[PDB]
Amino acid sequence: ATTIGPNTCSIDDYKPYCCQSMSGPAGSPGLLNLIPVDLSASLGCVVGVIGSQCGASVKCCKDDVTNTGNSFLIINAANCVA
Repeated sequence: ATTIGPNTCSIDDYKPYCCQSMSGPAGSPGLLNLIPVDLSASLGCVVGVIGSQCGASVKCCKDDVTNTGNSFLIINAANCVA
């Protein structure tokens, strides 16, 4: 599995994120948009804990998330490298 380390993509102070970048884990089908809706880009990943194993693609993203925003750290996708 993809073991996320502190030196994954140590360019700037980049936050590692692990998510499935083949398409996206939507979930139970409902009233969803066929096109990702955001002012920038809808990135749905979680921060890669160093030493933790994420069975998904790990990327590095620099952005400012609000804690009261979503039930997870949604990425603004402002500065993302994959």
